[PDB]
Amino acid sequence: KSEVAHRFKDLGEENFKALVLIAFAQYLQQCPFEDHVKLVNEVTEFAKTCVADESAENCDKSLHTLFGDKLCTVAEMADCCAKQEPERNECFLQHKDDNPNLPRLVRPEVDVMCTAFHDNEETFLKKYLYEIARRHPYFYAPELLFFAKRYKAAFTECCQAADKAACLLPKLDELRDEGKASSAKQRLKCASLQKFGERAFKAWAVARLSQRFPKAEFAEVSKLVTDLTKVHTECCHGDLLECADDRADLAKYICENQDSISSKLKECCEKPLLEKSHCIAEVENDEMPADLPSLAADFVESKDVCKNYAEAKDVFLGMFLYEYARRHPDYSVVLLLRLAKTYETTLEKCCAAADPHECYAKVFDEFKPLVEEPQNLIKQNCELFEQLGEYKFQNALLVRYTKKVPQVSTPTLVEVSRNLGKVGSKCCKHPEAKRMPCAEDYLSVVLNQLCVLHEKTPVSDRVTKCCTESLVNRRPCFSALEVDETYVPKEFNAETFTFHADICTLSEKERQIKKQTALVELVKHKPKATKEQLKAVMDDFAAFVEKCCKADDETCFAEEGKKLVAASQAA
Repeated sequence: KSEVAHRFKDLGEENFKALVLIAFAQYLQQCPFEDHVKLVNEVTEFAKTCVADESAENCDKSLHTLFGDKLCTVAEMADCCAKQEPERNECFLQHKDDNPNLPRLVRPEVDVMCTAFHDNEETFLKKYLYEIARRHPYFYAPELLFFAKRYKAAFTECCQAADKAACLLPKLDELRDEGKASSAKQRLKCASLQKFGERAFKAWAVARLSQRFPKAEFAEVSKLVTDLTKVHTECCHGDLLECADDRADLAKYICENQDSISSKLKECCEKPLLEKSHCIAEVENDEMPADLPSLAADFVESKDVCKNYAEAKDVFLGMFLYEYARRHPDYSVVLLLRLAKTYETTLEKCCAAADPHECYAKVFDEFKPLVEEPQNLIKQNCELFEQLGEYKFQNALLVRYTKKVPQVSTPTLVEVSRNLGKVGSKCCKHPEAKRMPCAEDYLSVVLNQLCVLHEKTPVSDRVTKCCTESLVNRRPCFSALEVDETYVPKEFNAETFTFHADICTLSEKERQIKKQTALVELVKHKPKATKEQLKAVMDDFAAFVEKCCKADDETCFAEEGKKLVAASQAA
């Protein structure tokens, strides 16, 4: 009875009210901050009355009803507030915005930050939670509590130093970057659950956990996969309190059973709750058992393959995925899922034939092309990266992907391409052993970002097809894309290029993003133009901006921007 009291008791007041604030900010991204804190305070005091006595007036109501009613005390989403709960929650979920119209969170000076922090810490952490949550509505909520903890720790440690800035900005910039990466990674899980169903997330989990925990038995991995699937189903559905409590329970189970799971969890399990779970999720793959047999004896050579595939299909196929992921931490998860489906398709096609042994014995020989396609793509791209560097690699991927899907909005192309280019810096430094899972998992995260960003305002049929056919084939689908010959080139206009004198004082990131934006815009002018044409126009642009930024007068910018458009429409 009184689920709100149950969650209040398990999580404690501070985590409870932070998680309620996160849930409110993710449901209503346009609602201001004082509205939300007031609703959170009311919810928290009501939960206190409920834990005081669980028979009180409205204590047996569901968390969905309680939160929806509080949100509707103030609340486009006013359609949802005109709906009953089972559909109202689902309306709130459907109105989540991956790209909300909120301004850049520009940071003020450091002295004002430290004075606001010391003035009222609690309010200052609440504002941080509120802004992150409303700008990242699928953020993994307990991880967000860990980020807030580090955010406080940074403000506590730096504001008492001699130079407050030289302590503070590095760790804030790290928190900002790691938060963006965490948000994209969790977005992939939520998209997988919501669009491709529970069976696909279970298969992803089986593959990943069998790679990290190769010494565990299959039943152990199956239990962990069940609990993990439940946790992420709850967070991806907005039930953040349940999700946080069940994640803490899963971390507890894993720390109690390290002997049967992994020898690499010793140091993660001695840490406080939040970083204990964070450490478990990021832990290193354990060493695999020394004497593992070939996977042909029971899955290719056995006479019971068709027999067990019929009687125990689900259990047979995850056993295949489990045993094969154990032996291949060098493969990415998506490649392993591709291999499991190929095995399943071959079994369905061959168990209906006259001599099925002769039909499924050659499936491992169907694995070879699927395995060597990503290896060659990673080698070629890493090899281009070593020669070009991150910025040049980004521009090359940007021109390539702009040619592939030239209908996509310019800001989405720039962001995705830059995050694509960060593969080279993050994984190409690994040897061949462990850079394929790194690279191709990171690509699936960045491509999912492209898919959800394009989902809101679809303009390319090619994006929609790749994003909807098959989640595990999404990277090969995009890689196999080539120049859009049907796309009609775009004219330059007066608003196509908007370059003023503020570019001269820009940071290096923002200057790069503006140049990449121009590069996308003029690739859309002629998607056929070769490297040579592009470099010539880009270098004339680089000469333009450098000359106008040192003229004795924005007057240079207008006149030379007009000639730049006139000359670039020729070159």
